[PDB]
Amino acid sequence: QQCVKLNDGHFMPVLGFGTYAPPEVPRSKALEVTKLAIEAGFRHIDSAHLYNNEEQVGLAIRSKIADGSVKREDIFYTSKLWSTFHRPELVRPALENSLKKAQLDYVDLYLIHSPMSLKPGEELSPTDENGKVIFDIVDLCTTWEAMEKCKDAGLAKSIGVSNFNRRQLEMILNKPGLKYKPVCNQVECHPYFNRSKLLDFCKSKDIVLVAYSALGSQRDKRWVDPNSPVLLEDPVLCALAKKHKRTPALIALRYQLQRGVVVLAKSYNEQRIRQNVQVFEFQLTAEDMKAIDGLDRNLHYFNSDSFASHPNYPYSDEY
Ligand SMILES: NC(=O)C1=CN([C@@H]2O[C@H](COP(=O)(O)OP(=O)(O)OC[C@H]3O[C@@H](n4cnc5c(N)ncnc54)[C@H](OP(=O)(O)O)[C@@H]3O)[C@@H](O)[C@H]2O)C=CC1
Ligand SMILES: C[C@@H]1O[C@@H](OC[C@H]2O[C@@H](Oc3c(-c4ccc(O)c(O)c4)oc4cc(O)cc(O)c4c3=O)[C@H](O)[C@@H](O)[C@@H]2O)[C@H](O)[C@H](O)[C@H]1O
Repeated sequence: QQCVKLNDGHFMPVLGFGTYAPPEVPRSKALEVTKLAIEAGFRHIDSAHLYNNEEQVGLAIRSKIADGSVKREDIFYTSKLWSTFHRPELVRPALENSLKKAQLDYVDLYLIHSPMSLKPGEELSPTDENGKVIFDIVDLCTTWEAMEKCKDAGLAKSIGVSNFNRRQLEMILNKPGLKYKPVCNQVECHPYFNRSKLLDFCKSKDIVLVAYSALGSQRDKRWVDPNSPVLLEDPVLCALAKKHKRTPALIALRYQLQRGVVVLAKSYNEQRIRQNVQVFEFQLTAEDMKAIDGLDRNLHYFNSDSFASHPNYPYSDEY
């Protein structure tokens, strides 16, 4: 499918498959749907250590390779370094563990999952005696130096960041002796939070903005306010769907593609997985795009209020 050339020289498919499913979903499902996604045409697959599914996603990939559906070089697999492994010496070992889990020799993209460092350890969510998550203080530039070492070691073809604001990205870009710029910044991006300012900045530095929750999130009552507006039920998106004879999801996805944003799309439903690849079958008019541009309400679906006190909380800046 369509790809975008990274400041790396490497290529990333502009459409990616989101693999996160809540803990209640059996892990066998991740294996099943990833195969369905590859069969549908998805070549870009987004995972992470935190998802507790890299083994299943890797198994699916190995399966589609074995049956001759695809070759490893045809698949773009990404993993993410969790915040409890920000200390430089824990980076490569974290990547190696993901590689071992997924039964892969390398990941096409490794990202620092979030700039908000947490206390080092196996536990992904460390909390103190009063039930509060334990933060850690780490110079992300040293974490980045460790990431660069992983790319030089061939373990990651490309390296990037996730959930970084302009200031945090600049910290890396301005780091003395910088070897590799992040190829991307994966952030929450959709019509209710389009990130136009950050997008423009990223474009100026040749960094790709990858959109997550591009379809409005999974809206789990544990992290998403039920009163928050349902994206796929937006009057404007629905109007454009009926006009183009597509669906609101396809409209939201096409919007990103036309503004130069790589879009992720999660679905554990075979029919919807197959529908999502149809985003390349139609185009939105310039007027359609302006209409969607006006939907922005700076709405972040995930309730990150508990991290508001973190020195690296990214949402303090205007962008
Ligand atoms: N780095 C980071 O901080 C983060 C990264 N991510 C990554 O990006 C992805 C972002 O997606 P996420 O927030 O999970 O969810 P999305 O916003 O992609 O979810 C869309 C939701 O809509 C449904 N859906 C999918 N296709 C359609 C369709 N055609 N029509 C109607 N409904 C549809 C899905 O449900 P159903 O399964 O029932 O189809 C899915 O739950 C994740 O899976 C993950 O890989 C996500 C959050 C944070
Ligand atoms: C600051 C926050 O950091 C990240 O969430 C951090 C939280 O993730 C939670 O991990 C979860 C994630 C998640 C997180 C990151 C991802 O990349 C991702 O794809 C998914 O997604 C869910 C989606 C659901 O529908 C239901 C859920 O219970 C969870 C969930 O617990 C952990 O359980 C918490 O302990 C942790 O603090 C995300 O980037 C989020 O969008 C951002 O706002």
